[PDB]
Amino acid sequence: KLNKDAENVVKKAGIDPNSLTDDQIKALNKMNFSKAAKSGTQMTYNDFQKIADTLIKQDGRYTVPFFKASEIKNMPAATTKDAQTNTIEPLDVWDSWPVQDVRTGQVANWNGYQLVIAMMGIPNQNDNHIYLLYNKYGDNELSHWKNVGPIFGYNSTAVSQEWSGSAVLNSDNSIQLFYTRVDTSDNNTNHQKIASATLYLTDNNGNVSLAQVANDHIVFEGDGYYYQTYDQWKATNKGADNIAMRDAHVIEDDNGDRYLVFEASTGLENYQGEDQIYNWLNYGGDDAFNIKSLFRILSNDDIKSRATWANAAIGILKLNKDEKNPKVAELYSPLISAPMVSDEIERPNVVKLGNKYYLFAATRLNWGSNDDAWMNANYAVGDNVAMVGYVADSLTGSYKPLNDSGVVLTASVPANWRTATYSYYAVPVAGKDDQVLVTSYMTNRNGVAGKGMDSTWAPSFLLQINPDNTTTVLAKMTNQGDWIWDDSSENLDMIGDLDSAALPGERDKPVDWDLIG
Ligand SMILES: [Ca+2]
Ligand SMILES: [Ca+2]
Repeated sequence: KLNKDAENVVKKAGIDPNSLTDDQIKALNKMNFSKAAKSGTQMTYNDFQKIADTLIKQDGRYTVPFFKASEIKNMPAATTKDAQTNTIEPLDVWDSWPVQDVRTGQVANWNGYQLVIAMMGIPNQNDNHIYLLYNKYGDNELSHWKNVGPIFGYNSTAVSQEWSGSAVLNSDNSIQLFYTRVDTSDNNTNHQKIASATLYLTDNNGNVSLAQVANDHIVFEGDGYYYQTYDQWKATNKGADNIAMRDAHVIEDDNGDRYLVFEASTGLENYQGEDQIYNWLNYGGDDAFNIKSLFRILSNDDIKSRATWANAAIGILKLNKDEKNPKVAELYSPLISAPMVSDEIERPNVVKLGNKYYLFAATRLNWGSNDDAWMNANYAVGDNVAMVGYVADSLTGSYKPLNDSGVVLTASVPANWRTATYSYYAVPVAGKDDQVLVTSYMTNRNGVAGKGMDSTWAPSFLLQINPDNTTTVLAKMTNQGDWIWDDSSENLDMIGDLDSAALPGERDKPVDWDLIG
């Protein structure tokens, strides 16, 4: 019974219409062929599959370098007084970020120190809080970092948590923190809100202290049109829907306006639903690919369900001119969205290079709808993580994918190894308009790599940005927890190969499918 638009694409695909089932015909007849972008540039079903295939090929342009496992240590500053138990413990440290210049993104020099903010917590506990660390500016030793303690103090609980964001210097050399306030009092849901506070520090004989936290307030927690609200999520969640309102990255443009680029899901502008399975725009391949993808999605309940709930977004908003008490001045449509394709894209980050804006983000591909693609990544590598990336001619402008699909970095070792990494976060490099330093955390949380193997700071490595919108991983590598690249920072001892990327025993260890599935 095909209608004529469907007829059209079946023929172009080289498909014999007489081979189609009633259900296949009915599905193709529902297909909406509109070409209008409703929610920014999309990671299409085809882009995602291409990202996965690239990860599977283990292409040298994009793979995370191998790290020499034997060199890897827990960060000494991650042994510290815990925010919740008030007792000194060895903590997992994961998502971390330096205090940056709000304009250039460079690691800031604060009175001769570098400053970092980090999520830490006790392995295997629900313990999500942020801590302030310092080292001498340009110092290259993991072990020279010191932990000031939890920004929001001791006697904390799981009822009110802090998740990731960003941080910059204010005019008076106070720090403006952007973070995620999480309230779990409504039946332990992770009700996430973008929050901000001003930090006042003191410097005394090589000792940095947190003197005061001021102006702590909620900036934004979603509107309902551009970005999903908690109430919206709660109204329809029977357990298949993610909730995301986090990882706010602050950045100031040439004209002096501050923006937040952040992780969320779309709202009613272009909302999740079964209807997204029937939006042609979302597929992004040729006719054969799109149709094959439609039929695959409808024939597997897990893929159909995931596609029905997928609507990750990278959002943007403009702030007012009050440095110390930022409030939303304007909301916009997402820079990127992934309706039908993924329900999690994290740590969005913008780096200004030359006259361009590069938008990066990390994602676990097993948050995607295409089970085949991410399962195959799991079989190839033992993990499914990636950094993706896009470029625009202006901060709010239209972002276009790098390396065709958006792929930039792909997982290279199993999620349960010591040298596994996640939360790729690129930092500019002084004097270079075509390189960023890629930082990440190493060793997945909660002891999945073994007793005493805490999440720690990875060795960092350079990534080259080419003028034709491609990227190239470079073999240049630092010590663990280096935020600042210079000639002095390279350490060849950290470089691994497939063999030395594993500690003894680790090659022969089963996968942890609870973690990567
Ligand atoms: Ca969703
Ligand atoms: Ca360095």
